[PDB]
Amino acid sequence: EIPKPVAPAPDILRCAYAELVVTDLAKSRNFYVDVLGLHVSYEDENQIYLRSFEEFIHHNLVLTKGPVAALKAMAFRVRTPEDVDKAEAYYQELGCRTERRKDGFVKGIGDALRVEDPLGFPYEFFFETTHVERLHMRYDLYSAGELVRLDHFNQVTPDVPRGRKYLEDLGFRVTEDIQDDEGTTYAAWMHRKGTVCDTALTGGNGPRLHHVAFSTHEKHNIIQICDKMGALRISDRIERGPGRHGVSNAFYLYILDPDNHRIEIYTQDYYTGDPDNPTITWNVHDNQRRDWWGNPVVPSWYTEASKVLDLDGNVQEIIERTDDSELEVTIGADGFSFTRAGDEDGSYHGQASKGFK
Amino acid sequence: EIPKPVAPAPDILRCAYAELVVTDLAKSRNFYVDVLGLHVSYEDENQIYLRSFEEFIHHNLVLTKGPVAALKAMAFRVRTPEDVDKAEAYYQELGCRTERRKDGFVKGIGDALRVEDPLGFPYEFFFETTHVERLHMRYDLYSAGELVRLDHFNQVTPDVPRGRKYLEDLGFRVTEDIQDDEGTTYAAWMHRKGTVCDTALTGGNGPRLHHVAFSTHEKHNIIQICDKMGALRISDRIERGPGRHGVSNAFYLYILDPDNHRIEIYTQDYYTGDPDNPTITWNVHDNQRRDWWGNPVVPSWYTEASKVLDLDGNVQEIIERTDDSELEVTIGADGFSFTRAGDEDGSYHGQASKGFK
Amino acid sequence: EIPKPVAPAPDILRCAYAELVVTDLAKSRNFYVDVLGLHVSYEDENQIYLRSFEEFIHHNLVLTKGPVAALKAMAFRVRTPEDVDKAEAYYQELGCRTERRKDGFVKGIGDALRVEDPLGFPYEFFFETTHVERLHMRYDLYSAGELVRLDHFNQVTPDVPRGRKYLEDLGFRVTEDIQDDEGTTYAAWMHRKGTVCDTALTGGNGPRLHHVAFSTHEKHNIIQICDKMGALRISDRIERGPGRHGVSNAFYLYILDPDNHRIEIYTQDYYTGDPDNPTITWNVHDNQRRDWWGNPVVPSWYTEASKVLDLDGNVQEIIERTDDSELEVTIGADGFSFTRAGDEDGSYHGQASKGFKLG
Amino acid sequence: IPKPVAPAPDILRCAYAELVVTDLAKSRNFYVDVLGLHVSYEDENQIYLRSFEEFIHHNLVLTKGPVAALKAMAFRVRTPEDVDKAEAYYQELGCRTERRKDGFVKGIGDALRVEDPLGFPYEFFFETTHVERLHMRYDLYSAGELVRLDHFNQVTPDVPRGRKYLEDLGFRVTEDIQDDEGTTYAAWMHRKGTVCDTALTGGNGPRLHHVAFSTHEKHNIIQICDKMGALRISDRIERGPGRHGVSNAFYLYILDPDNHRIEIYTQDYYTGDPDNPTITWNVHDNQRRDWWGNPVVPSWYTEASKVLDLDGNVQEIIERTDDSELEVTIGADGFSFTRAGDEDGSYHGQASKGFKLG
Ligand SMILES: O=C(O)Cc1ccc(O)c(O)c1
Ligand SMILES: O=C(O)Cc1ccc(O)c(O)c1
Ligand SMILES: [Ca+2]
Ligand SMILES: [Cl-]
Ligand SMILES: [Cl-]
Ligand SMILES: [Fe+2]
Ligand SMILES: [Fe+2]
Ligand SMILES: [Fe+2]
Ligand SMILES: [Fe+2]
Repeated sequence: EIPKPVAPAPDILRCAYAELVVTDLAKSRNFYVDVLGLHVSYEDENQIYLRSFEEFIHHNLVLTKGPVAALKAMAFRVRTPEDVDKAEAYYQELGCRTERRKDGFVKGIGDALRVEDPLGFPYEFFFETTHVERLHMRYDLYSAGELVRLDHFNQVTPDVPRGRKYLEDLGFRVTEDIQDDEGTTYAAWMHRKGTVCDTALTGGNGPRLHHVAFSTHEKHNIIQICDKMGALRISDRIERGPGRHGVSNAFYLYILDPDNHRIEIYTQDYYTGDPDNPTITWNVHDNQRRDWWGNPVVPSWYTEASKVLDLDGNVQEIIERTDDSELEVTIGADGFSFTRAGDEDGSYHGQASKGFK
Repeated sequence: EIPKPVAPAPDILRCAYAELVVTDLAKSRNFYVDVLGLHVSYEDENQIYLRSFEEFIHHNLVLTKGPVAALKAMAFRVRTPEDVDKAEAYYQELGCRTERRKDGFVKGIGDALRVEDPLGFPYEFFFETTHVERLHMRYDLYSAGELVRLDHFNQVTPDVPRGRKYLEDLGFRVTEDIQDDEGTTYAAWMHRKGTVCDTALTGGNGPRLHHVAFSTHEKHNIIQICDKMGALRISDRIERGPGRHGVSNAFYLYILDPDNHRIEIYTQDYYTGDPDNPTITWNVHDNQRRDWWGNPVVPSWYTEASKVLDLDGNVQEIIERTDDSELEVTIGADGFSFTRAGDEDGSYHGQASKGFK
Repeated sequence: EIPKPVAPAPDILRCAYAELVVTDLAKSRNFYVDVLGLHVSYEDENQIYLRSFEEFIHHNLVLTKGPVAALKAMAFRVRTPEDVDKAEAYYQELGCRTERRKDGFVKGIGDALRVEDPLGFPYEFFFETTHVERLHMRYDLYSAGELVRLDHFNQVTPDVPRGRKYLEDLGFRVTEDIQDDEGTTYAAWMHRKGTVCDTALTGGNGPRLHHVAFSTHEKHNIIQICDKMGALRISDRIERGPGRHGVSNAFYLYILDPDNHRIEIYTQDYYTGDPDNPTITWNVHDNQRRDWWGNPVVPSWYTEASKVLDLDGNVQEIIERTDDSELEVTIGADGFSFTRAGDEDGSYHGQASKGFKLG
Repeated sequence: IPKPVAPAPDILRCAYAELVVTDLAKSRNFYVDVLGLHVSYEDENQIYLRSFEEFIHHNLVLTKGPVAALKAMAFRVRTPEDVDKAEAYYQELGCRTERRKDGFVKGIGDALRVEDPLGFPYEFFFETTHVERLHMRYDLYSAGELVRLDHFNQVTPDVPRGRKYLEDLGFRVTEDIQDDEGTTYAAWMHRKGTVCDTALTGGNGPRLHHVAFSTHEKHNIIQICDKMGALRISDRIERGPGRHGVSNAFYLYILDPDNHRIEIYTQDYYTGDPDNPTITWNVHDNQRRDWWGNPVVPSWYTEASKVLDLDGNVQEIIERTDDSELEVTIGADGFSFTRAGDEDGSYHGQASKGFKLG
């Protein structure tokens, strides 16, 4: 297990941006700008910097051209400039590789620390960022599918309890999780900013980035994204949804960018800011835990996720999960799920719900 | 081929109500009233008469207790009392069995003609009906899932072209249809009231009733029905959806009542009332034709449908479709669908879209 | 009273388009295209042809440059080419001036009849029109405020019963109206296509055009139009709303184009297509009849409306209403309105609701 | 008001209000039958109500009494120890305090009430009885469902004096309304990372302007209006619905049976970063309150609820001497603009959209 440092944890505000390596910058621009409507904060021949409708920091997404599509950094904003120093001491005590750039790794971020964290993920911590025009009332720019905030990340990692404890020490609080009666944990959601999560852990082979999630105002905004993808005849890039989540209670959609990076669109989870916020544990065999309406979870959702890079820009080696697989125990040949616990009517054995194998 | 009568067709206004035979009147009441929120016009120990939020005629749905769950009548309102005379002469010329009752078959309907039509379906034609309180501004009653109108019926019949010609002679105009490149028709939608349909034909073994559809005002009302069914832990009665249709462009959901009668919830199709309204023909292998977002159509949607009765109340014998099956050609072991015509990428061979078999 | 002709009425399908004369074509284009998002079917230096998201006929709105802003024609589509002949015979029997153009008055319309109707309004009847790409599934184009259909017209005329009878003979059925207990009709709504209206009559000096109405899919689309107008710092062009109507039960908004032509945005009225559809009569003093939430009706809504042209292109002379004024009897100095019939509590005497008086 | 040496309590959020109501049954009809709030406890004396997503015992306590008024506006603090900190903080300010180890109302434990420097009855507590969180109970969900308590708004005569005091208590200003000659008319300030938890409106005070509840979506607010029309109580819709300038939220103001003002609110923005950009509006900007330029009804500026001291007696009102927002915008000498510097779309001596004061 990952020891708790004696050094104080940095005070993390929220998830702030991701840097994604993409192979074809123009095709990625098409997707994030022309399809999804994100707002350009800066661009050149090598990178595109993008933000959501309500953001005032420089960006929520950096697309960087490179040879291998991968997550390069998932960045958290910290409360004060001194929290970057705290982050550096903390990860140094953990024995992690760190790199400090006083003028930042990407445009519009100042003093920043990147680390290869104990789960193999490239985290950035920063305070300083260039403020830009907050577009929250620019209804002359507002899209029918407008993405309004960056909401969270979701990470694939083999040992969820191990990661959970490490994130708890860093000040994240678990809001919801998925377990079975045998005591296996399959997934956990944890927050700093007072929503259901800022990052989440999904059990599986890792380190891999499962998705980045953006918010909309209303459910019809998410519908419109689907409708637009149909009109553009790219409905094959709709992976899963739209649906209502069990965990989080949010309305959701998962789509795939040109490099198969998964993006979640999300709205209307609940407030978690009180320190005794009640934690919700779902049973892995509950067929309403993921999609509340009982729609089946496509296998690619469980098996596919993005590579992540180390600080040299090389792909991180993957460690295979040895705990039980959520896919296998729910929709695989020996799996099952229920609608009502203890009722064989509305239960599914060795296949998924709604009549699919 | 069904001949065109010399006798003038009745002027049909719209689909008006269905009479469904149900086996447990209390369990059906719980579904239609407590779950779905339909409004009771009249009830006793044998029947429940239900209407939608904006209706002023007596009812849109009659639940009749009986031994075998089935459609007993699908009723269309005609423009004048004299149109019921026209209907009787028309169907008599077609050689169809008819029955006229000057004081109605069900409460709140006056002079009414029931027929066993050329496709084996029990049609009713009526003008006279008891007006009731139109609840369209009763927002003190309005449900988060409120059903606002009856929109259409959908019939399973083995020979779609044969049925289409008959309905056209009767004054219905085809709005959309599904065909392939080998001369087969799989489905057609046709209207009187200036929406995408009043009734529709689905290719399959029949006569059977595929579904009855009710409208909501907005898409979030359909999402609420799903959310409520999750909370009631009856998500296993959500068959398909929610989604955006290709055909009709409506937002939709299909659910199953306690006798497996299929109900569609529907909103926001388009105006068809101009006589040169452009017809839209989809290819049966186009994976956006049914669900615009490419979500797979569950096999039960193709295979399951309700019995229909003759005028003596006996189940109509089912005649097998010999034309190609939409299920088989799209999602069966030798099926095919595409996202983009001519593009191998995003096509599906011998399985359904989005990872499922 | 206007006689019922012996000649059969044309079979009218629906309101189809309006031709509005505008003074500055580029400013008008900015409003209808850049602000409101209507789709351009054709344009040149003299005219802009616009359609809604779900339309397949050539256009729903023609903007024509000219010296005096006005309604030039309100056009109804008829069921068959033969109905254009029927319309011509019908209006000739009424003694009205008519003009027939075999190849249309505006682009994308074929054989068309324009008439100076008995209320002084320029009506067009046509069947033939150039079909265009129906954009109803073009969600790549869909705006957060998208206008999806043309819904109706609303006309200001001094004598509502006179107009009502004439339109009923033409086959429109009244769906709702506003009357008082002393025999006065203040407004009526009437349809062909099975919505609350295709045209409507509002009591006042006329002929003038009160508004043209377009639909949206959902209420949030109307909210977005307001939000966008705020962002563009043209909220002064929001005249009234948004609200819920009593009459029609639709969610609504009224805005003003650059020549002060009034546009209604509208959604979620109810089905009226049955021939015995119940007619709803509201009392003029009911403060929920126009805005269901009781918000006050701005005086300009009652006083301001667009000029209309005759067939020569000259403005029609205005005839003064002599019947009682809706403005005066509800929000004027001797006006009255109620929230609950017979309850003094929530009534308004000599002023508007919600703490306001006439400016 | 000086900054104490004693540390401020760590305040999480607004948590509940206790309103005194004169007829408990009529108030129940409004809050439960009209608005759909959920009952956590009730008897002949009190009704305890919560929103759809709440897990603490209540967001609103309706207490029967002779004079309708705010009795307490309560904030939840982060730890039990923060209640001790609140007590020492307000004692150093010289304010009257009362501590009850077992609470003032049911479902709250150790609690401190104070008559604060602006005359308002604040409560601070940590301990509360958890209840069933109804957030997925879509079998109960109303077309107008109130999902959270969002904020309070207080009327006080000197906004800068109040603002400085709340800043010392850890609230951060998000937005405000000023004029060019240095008068402040209103300020909004937060702890939980929304546009506010409490807010100050310039006017005679102390009075409680409103309590605000959230919905999920804008159509839920529309439904509340529609329902009030159907119930033929549209006269209790005071103002709206609208889009706010300040906050950018969709809104509605309605009046309960004792004229307590309730706001329904949705879709403001995230303010939790410590350098969150502040926004200051000019008082003459006709889009600052209603973004669409709809007129602000005069009662919104003039009417607000009494507040009580710790003995249950009404607090004396102190008159505002700074300029009045009503007078400078919609009064006979008032003005507002749509575009700064433009006479077109400006209003002089009356409100927008063709109305003057009734
Ligand atoms: O539907 C699921 O898989 C559960 C779930 C809940 C919240 C999320 O953000 C997420 O990505 C996944
Ligand atoms: O419209 C207004 O008056 C400005 C405003 C903004 C946010 C609030 O919560 C509020 O109560 C008032
Ligand atoms: Ca009278
Ligand atoms: Cl379908
Ligand atoms: Cl009106
Ligand atoms: Fe997620
Ligand atoms: Fe259907
Ligand atoms: Fe209108
Ligand atoms: Fe407020």
